[PDB]
Amino acid sequence: TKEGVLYVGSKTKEGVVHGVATVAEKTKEQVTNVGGAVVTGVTAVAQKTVEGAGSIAAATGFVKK
Amino acid sequence: TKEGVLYVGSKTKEGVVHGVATVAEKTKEQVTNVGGAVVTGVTAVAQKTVEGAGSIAAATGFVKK
Amino acid sequence: TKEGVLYVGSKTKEGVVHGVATVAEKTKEQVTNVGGAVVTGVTAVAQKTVEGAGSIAAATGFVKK
Amino acid sequence: TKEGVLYVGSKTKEGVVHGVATVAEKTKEQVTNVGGAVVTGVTAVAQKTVEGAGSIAAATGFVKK
Amino acid sequence: TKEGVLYVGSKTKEGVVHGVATVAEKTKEQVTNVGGAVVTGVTAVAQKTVEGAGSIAAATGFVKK
Amino acid sequence: TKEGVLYVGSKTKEGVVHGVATVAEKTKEQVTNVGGAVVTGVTAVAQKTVEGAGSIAAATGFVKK
Amino acid sequence: TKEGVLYVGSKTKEGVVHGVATVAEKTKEQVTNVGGAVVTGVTAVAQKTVEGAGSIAAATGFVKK
Amino acid sequence: TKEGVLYVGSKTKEGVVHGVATVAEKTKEQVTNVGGAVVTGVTAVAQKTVEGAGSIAAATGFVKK
Amino acid sequence: TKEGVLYVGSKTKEGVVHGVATVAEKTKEQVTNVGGAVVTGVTAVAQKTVEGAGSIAAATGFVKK
Amino acid sequence: TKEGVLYVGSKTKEGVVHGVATVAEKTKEQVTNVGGAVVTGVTAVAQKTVEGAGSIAAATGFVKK
Repeated sequence: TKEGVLYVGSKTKEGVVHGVATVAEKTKEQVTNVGGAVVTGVTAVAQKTVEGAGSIAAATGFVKK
Repeated sequence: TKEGVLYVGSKTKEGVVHGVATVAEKTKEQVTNVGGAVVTGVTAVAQKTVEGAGSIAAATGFVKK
Repeated sequence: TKEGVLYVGSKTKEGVVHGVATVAEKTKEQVTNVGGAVVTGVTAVAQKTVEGAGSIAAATGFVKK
Repeated sequence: TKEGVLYVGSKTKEGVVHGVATVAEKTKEQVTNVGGAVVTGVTAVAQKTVEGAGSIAAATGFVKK
Repeated sequence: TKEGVLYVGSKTKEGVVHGVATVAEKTKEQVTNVGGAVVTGVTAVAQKTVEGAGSIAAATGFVKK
Repeated sequence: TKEGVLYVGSKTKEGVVHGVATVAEKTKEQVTNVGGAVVTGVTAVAQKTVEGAGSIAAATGFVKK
Repeated sequence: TKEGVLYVGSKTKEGVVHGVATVAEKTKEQVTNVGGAVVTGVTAVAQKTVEGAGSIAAATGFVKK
Repeated sequence: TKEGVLYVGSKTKEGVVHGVATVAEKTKEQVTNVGGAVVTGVTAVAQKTVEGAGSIAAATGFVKK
Repeated sequence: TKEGVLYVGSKTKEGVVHGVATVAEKTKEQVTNVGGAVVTGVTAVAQKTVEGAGSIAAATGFVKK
Repeated sequence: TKEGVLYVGSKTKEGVVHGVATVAEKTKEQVTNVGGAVVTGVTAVAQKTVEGAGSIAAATGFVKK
């Protein structure tokens, strides 16, 4: 009934990858928030599947009071 | 009934990738918020599928009071 | 009934990619908010599918009081 | 019934890409808000499909009181 | 009924990858929060499947009061 | 017989100074040539004295054949 | 007979100084040549004295054939 | 007969100094040449004195053939 | 007959100093050449005195053939 | 007959100093050449005196053929 194919094929000679960098000097509040996965690579694949009537996905930095 | 194909093919000699960079000096509140995945690569693929009548996806930086 | 193909083919000799950069000096509130995925690459593909009668997608920076 | 094809083919010798940059000095409130995905690449593809009678998509910077 | 294939093939000569880096000097509160997995490799794949009517996924930096 | 006074007094709260910057992309011949000193500062003073009947000072970018 | 005074007095709260920067991509010949001293500081002073009948000072980028 | 005084007095709360930076990617010939001293400091002083009838000072980047 | 005074007095709370940085990727010939001293410090002083009729000071990057 | 005084006085709470850094990846010929002393310190002083009719000082990166 439901079918799916994902095909990734890659060739490279040289690859340099810098993923997620968070840097702070003298700061008070700094937030990095990722609701999914973090994937970093010469070849990078992220696949997510959710099956269900009432799926809730929520992602927020910060809540005060 | 439902079919789907995704095919990614790539070749490169040189690749340099800088993904997500968040930098702050002397700041009070700084927020980086990603509701999906973060994917960074010489070849990068991100796939998300949601099946359901009442899917909620919510992403907000910050809430005060 | 429903069929779909996405085909991406790429070749490059040299690639330099800078994805998402957020920088702040002496600031009070700075927000970067992405409701989907963030994908950055020499080849980059982001695919999202939602199936359901009442799908809500909401993305806002910040809410006060 | 519903069929769809997306085909992307690209060749380049040199590519330099700067994606999304948000910079602030001495500012109070600065917001960058993206309701979809952010995709930045030598080849970049973003595809989104929503199937359902009451799909809501909402994107606003900030709400006060 | 439901079938799915993910195929990733890669060849490279040289790869250098820097994954997630969080750096802070003299800062008060700094948060790095990932709701999914963190996967970093010359070839990197992250796959997550959720089956069930009421799946809740929540990811937030910090909550005060 | 010969007397001389130089007096420099300075007060500032904030200072940012970028001195001498030379940048080149894909260029063949680029020259930056300074016959005196290079002095760059929040307070910067350069004093030169030459005493003698036949003083020669010469400054030229480049000579070919 | 000959008397000389140089007096430098300075007070600052914050100072950031970038002195001499030379940058080149894919260039063939780039030259930075300073005949005096290079002095870069929050307070910077450069003083040179030459006493003598035949003082020669010469500064040139490059000479070919 | 000949008298000379140099007096430097400084107070600062914060100082950040970047002196001499030379950067090159894929370049053939790049030269940084300083005939005097290089001095870089929160307080920086460079003093040079030459006494003599035939003082020669010469500073050139490069000579070919 | 000849008298000379150099007086340097300094006070600071915080100081960060980056002196001489030379960086190269894939370059063929890169030269950094300093004819004087290199002095880098929160307080930095360089003094040179030469006494003599025929003082020669010569500083050049490179000579070919 | 000839008198000379150098007085340096310094007080600091915090100091961080990076002196001379030379970095190279995949480069062929890279040269760092200092004709004087290299002095790096929270307080740094370099003094050189030469007395004599025929003083020669020569500083060059490299000579070919």
